[PDB]
Amino acid sequence: FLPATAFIDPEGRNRNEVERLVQQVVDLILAKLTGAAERPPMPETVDLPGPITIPEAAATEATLLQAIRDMVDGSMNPANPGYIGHMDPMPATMAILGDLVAAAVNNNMLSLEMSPSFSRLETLLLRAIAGLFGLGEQAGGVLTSGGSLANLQALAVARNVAFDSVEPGITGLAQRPVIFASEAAHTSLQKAAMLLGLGTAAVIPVRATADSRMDPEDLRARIDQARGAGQHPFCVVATAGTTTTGNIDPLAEIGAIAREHGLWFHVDAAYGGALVFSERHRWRLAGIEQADSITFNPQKWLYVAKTCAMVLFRDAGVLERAFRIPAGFINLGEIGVQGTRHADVVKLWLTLQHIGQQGYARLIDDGYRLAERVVEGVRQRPFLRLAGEIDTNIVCFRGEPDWLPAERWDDWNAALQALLLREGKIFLSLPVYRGGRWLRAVLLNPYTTDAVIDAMFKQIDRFAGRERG
Amino acid sequence: FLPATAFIDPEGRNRNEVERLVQQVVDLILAKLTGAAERPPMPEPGPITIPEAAATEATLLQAIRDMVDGSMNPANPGYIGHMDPMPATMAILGDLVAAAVNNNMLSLEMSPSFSRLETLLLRAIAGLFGLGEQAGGVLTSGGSLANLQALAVARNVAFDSVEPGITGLAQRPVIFASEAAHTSLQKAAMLLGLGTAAVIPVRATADSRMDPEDLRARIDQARGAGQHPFCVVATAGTTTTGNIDPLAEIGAIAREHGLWFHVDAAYGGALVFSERHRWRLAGIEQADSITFNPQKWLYVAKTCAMVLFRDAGVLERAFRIPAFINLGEIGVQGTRHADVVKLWLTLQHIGQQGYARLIDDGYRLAERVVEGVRQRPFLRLAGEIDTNIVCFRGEPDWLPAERWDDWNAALQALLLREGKIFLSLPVYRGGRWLRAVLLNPYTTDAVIDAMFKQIDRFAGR
Ligand SMILES: [Cl-]
Ligand SMILES: [Cl-]
Ligand SMILES: [Cl-]
Repeated sequence: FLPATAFIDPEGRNRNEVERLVQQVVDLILAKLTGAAERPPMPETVDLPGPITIPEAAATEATLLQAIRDMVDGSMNPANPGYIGHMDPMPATMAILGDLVAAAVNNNMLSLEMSPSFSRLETLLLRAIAGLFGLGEQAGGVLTSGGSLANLQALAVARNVAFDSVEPGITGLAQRPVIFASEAAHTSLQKAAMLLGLGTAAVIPVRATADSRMDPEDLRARIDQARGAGQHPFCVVATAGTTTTGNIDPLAEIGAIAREHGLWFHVDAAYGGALVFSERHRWRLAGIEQADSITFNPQKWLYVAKTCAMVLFRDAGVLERAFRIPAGFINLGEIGVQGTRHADVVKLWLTLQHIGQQGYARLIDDGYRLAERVVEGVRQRPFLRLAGEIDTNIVCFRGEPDWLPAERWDDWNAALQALLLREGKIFLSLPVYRGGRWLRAVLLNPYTTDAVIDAMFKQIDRFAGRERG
Repeated sequence: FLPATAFIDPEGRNRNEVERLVQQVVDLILAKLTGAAERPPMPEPGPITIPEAAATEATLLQAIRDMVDGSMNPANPGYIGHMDPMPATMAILGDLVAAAVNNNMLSLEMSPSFSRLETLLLRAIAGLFGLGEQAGGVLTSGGSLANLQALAVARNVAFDSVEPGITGLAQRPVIFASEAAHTSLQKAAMLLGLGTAAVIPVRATADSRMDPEDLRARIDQARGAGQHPFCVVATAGTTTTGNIDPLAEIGAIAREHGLWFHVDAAYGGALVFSERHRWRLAGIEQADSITFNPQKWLYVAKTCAMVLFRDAGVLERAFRIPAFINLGEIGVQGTRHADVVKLWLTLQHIGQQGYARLIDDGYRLAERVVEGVRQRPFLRLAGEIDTNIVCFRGEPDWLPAERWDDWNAALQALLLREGKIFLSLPVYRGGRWLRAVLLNPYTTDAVIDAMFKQIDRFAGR
């Protein structure tokens, strides 16, 4: 037996039933999103669900709607204006609808024939985005399900170019291939190094400054040291928007050092790459136009529903030469880590069009303005300290109250994070950084106002007043 | 500037405007899907500019219309060529729900309902495969990534490579797989630093099933050639012909030689939902890892795929990098779309009874194609069929063999152009073959009978 609405009949025979079911789900979702501020940024404690059994018989539409209601009510809620803790934003309206459209036609990015109206669009759109990064006329890339895959693919190509490893692999080598990255760079570099057969220890950390920016003098020292240890450097990764503090490495200096030493220059701009849409702020990315490859994630600061990420190459032909396996448009499955892929280009393209470059410029500038308000508040309070200068709309800071022993500060900041969430409905993350627990604000929600930040500080001050501070 | 409906205001202030925009898209999609048979199975640009100023809602709706009209259309009952099905209704709705709450499978904190659900659900599915009480796995964006992760683990267990990597080995690590296995194995071998040449092909039979004798043999030969075997991959539903390797025999050989046993059940894994057909997978229960893709024969909108391990702990031991488990720590991806929502809602809506029905109807339709091919001397089967996939071709005796590829290509083009029936045309055994994948639940006997009528008319000219 099959339920009457298990599939949509292509000759209309269950139209009314399908329309009714779809409408109930759409109405539920619209009620939950237009009323998202009625739910806290994080859900009430879970209740530990028990073993799952796959049912024999079809579930009723009533059961399915209750399931959806429960999954929404139990989910994280970045649409709450007090959600200010992670690089996970509320989705653009056209990103929600773009996924509805993509799931409905259910095409496959594996090949042109399986995605005739999406494949060429993706290739053309990513050439246009590469132009915004200034990479030049040979540039292009592919969409990937997440920035970790984009980093994996960039590093795979860097490895394959340096060691000609597509067919014979790298097991024959007598010196260990190594890459350099900031001590503040993302752990997907180590995951990638493991996957690529380099091992996690192949990612050599470079000292970051007090402002969490890679130190070019230490990069030189580490490169010299690796060669002296008989290692084989092949890539430098600069990070444009570090995860914890949102800082941007000095891309032009790092790139110049990579080029002097013949190393592939990869820029992980997962977060900070969005600045290419801001006339006012994109100078921070100066030097990125010379990258050999760039990772960029519209699912972070371009508000595209997860996942949406890409890897761009200054010479797209490199994917043919040093990636694609042995056998004018190239089937995208041949030149990505994935074969079959969801049509993320639909939500990306609809969202880019709906918001426009000028809309992102507004979002980004307002993000900076809110971050600056947080910085101001932190600076004026002796008991709160910044992790360092900020380069994006992210502020990492913590209490260092001089009336408590330093040994107690982690507990203090943890208790503060919990109180802000439980009583203020304001969510900050609490990363481990420099051996301690720090608070972290990521000012992404378009509906977070100055008043939310003011309310945060009022609660922080009241908490700080408890133990005689 | 930002248009008023760019986001949904969480305090309700743009509700009417957002509702109207969403309803326009929903109405368009419903019209195109309930009228999908009005579009053929396959459809009939210059540079792209990212606009400075927001596009109008008119422009956006026209873009959606054009994208849909220009898309491949597996919902047409004549679409019978690929393992790409029309999606289940709840899978479409499940992705609407997933995108709306926009949670992140990277960590429990960022997906507090969805993470535990995924873990528990994949334990239940591992149960259907008979993998035992330590089994578990992760959802992955596609079966290629599932295969990559299984082979990464296999490599890491054999060579202790998480931290030091695999450079400086005296012997080349190698993987055995059928000559008919999926090319994601070669892509994975390349990514893993093993090289595409590390995938050693094993002979397949006339029915495109791995030959165990050839395997046992290849293993002996590789050790003789200084190579270091560490994994055997059996395929349960090969891509071109849909055949299933003899899993029990392949597995016995892998265990005799201490090799990781991976089963790529991307397509044929769905048989665990059929009491009538799951005997075909006998032996899969002993696998160290399984790849399975609900996005194929369980009708879940792409992507939806998983890798299962008989011992889930192996992911902590031989995958997770040095400092409930946050899922990002034990998958190739970090951040991931919440595929579990579409999977769970679809499984609940259709049920195992529903899939048992869909699967046996696929077999019945495939058997009708098989009978049609047997009755015609000019049409030849590739071999026996194991799943609802039939690969066949014209070998007309009144035509020189060097003209058969063109004859089959012309037939495929004609079936599509005049019949609105889509078969794929793979290269197989160095020639062009037709390939039927009988997945659309609305494909009927009448469609198959119509294809054969058209084939006969083509053959009589
Ligand atoms: Cl300070
Ligand atoms: Cl996805
Ligand atoms: Cl035959």
